[PDB]
Amino acid sequence: AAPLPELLSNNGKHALMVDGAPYIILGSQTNNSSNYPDALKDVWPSMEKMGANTLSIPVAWEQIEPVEGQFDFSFVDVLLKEARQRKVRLVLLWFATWKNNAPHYAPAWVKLDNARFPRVVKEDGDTLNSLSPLGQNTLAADKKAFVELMKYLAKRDKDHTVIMVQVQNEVGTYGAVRDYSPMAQAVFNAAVPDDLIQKLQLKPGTWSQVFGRDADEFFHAYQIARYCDEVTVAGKAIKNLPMYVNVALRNPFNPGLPGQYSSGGGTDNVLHIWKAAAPNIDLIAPDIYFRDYKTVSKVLELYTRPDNALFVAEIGNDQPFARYLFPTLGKGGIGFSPFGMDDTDYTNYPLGAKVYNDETIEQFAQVYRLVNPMMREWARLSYQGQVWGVAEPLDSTTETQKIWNAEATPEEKEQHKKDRASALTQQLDLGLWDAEVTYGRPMFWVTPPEGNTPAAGGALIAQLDDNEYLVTAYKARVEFKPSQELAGKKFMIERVEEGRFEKGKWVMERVWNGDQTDWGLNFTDRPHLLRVKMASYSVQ
Ligand SMILES: CCCCCCCCN[C@@H]1C=C(CO)[C@H](O)[C@H](O)[C@H]1O
Ligand code: NA
Ligand code: NA
Ligand code: NA
Ligand code: NA
Repeated sequence: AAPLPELLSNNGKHALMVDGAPYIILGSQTNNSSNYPDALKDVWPSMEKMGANTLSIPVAWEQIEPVEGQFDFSFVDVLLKEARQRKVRLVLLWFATWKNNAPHYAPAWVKLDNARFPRVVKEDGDTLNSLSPLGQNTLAADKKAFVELMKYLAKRDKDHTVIMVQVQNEVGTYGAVRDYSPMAQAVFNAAVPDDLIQKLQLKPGTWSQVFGRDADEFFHAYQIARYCDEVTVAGKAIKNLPMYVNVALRNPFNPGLPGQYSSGGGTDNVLHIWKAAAPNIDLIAPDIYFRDYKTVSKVLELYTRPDNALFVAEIGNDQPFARYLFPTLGKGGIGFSPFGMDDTDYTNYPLGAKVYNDETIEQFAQVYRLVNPMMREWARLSYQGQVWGVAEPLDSTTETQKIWNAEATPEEKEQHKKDRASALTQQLDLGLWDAEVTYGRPMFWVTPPEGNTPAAGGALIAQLDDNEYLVTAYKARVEFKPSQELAGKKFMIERVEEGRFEKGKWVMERVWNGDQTDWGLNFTDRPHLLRVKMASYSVQ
């Protein structure tokens, strides 16, 4: 009976609707070789420990169509049944024409037949192991198999255990900007399509005439976007699930050249091409492995747009990455999915954690525990209302940084401490009230913040009414104050309640008061959900 999942976009805000209401993916993604029945026993325990509500896991073209026309959905059958037993949802990752630029997950009868299914050809005439998006047989074959997967879900997944499908994995090309095959050159050395000229409001011409120095890259992005949109449309005609693409990000400050980064993917410079070329693709999701706050923050800014719901489709599984949940949700993100959350004997350090163990999982579990108890209420407030979210904005002190700290004078030291306390103090404008969020200080008195070791804190705030906020935070202090001068009036906290939602209704457990509200609202590693009511009052 259940309504299809759907991505809603209204008033520049977004919701992923699941079972007729907004939903947050508190996700985990498997390692790349866990897409088989025998591997699932090494996936579920981690998902339970993490408290994730949705599993991202590959479905590979090589596994469903190992011999052309001979489909095998045995893996999908087991996965659906085992996910349902655990009352979790699924995001299937279609690994097909591209997985990290390459056709490794395409069947042997595809990836070993270059004449039928041709590769990118560099300007110098050398071939790269990246399938050309101008290969018409490759598009037809990928589309046919994707359709068979969507028919399987149409017939066998009536309650939508699968809520979303990723189409390909990190498309593009390493080692060239585009295809320079004779086939590609005939399409490049030709008019830009009318649709793209109309949607970007440009003057007609050839790719080189219209886009100049960007022609090669924008050509590759356009042709890959068109390919992915055709696969998406074909699959949606069977079952209209949300579908998205995930991006091998370029560094947003210092990207280098296309082909150094994965050329033609949804990088920040070609989001306009992708949105014009692929209007059937619901969102373009960043895959985040930059560890440093400023770069991560910049990625979250670039990918959150009126035309783009924010979904952190991948993030590293090392400790520093967990706190990015908070800004992701504060931007109205629909989900967050740390990569490599299984015990299949693999670690992707230097991208992720050096060691996979219960402590690795616990860093994410601890932040998920703040959101799970309010997931549906948060998702509704994010979409229909005003939310905020912050993370601790200094990264952990370096080996290098401690050396520079050790060699500093006592004036340079006390100055560094004032500077760190300032950087670890964030202001949020909540309308009539502001919050100040600080990191790494006692739960009593006003010693300045010194940060957590390692960096780890954050906060979420949702506005319930002009003077009332839902607040939860982690290894941080949150303090409220008036946003504007009060002309003679004083202010206080009126009431802080800790509680929970039962059947969508607020249940109070206790009132925070006294020491618990005199020095801000102090959070450790334990979950507390608060409703904070502020008041200004006359003394005249
Ligand atoms: C900050 C430097 C990051 C360089 C990484 C760029 C490519 C990331 N690709 C993703 C990351 C992993 C995690 O191991 C897997 O290969 C995923 O399948 C891939 O989508
Ligand atoms: Na949202
Ligand atoms: Na204000
Ligand atoms: Na203000
Ligand atoms: Na509680």
